[PDB]
Amino acid sequence: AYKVTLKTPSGDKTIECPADTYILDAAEEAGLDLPYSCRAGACSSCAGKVAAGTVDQSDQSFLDDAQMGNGFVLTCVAYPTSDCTIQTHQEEAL
Ligand code: FES
Repeated sequence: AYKVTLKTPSGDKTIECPADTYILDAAEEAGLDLPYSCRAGACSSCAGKVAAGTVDQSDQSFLDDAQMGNGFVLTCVAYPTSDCTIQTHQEEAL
């Protein structure tokens, strides 16, 4: 699994997330209550920003190329591919 450090507005929490599990799902199951709505990669509710490490969000559709190049991620459809750090609650920053 990968260590995913969620940098939330109320501090950091590092969870383990298997390669085959979406970050939001692992976070929810670890007891975090992160924003979401569609869970299909088609909105901005679950947006985060990758500060370090890599994800695979090939499933996503809402973010544009520039947003992804600036590290935004739709956590509901993102798998980790390394140990990573994701700032949560980033929809207003998009
Ligand atoms: S909850 Fe809509 S894209 Fe993730």
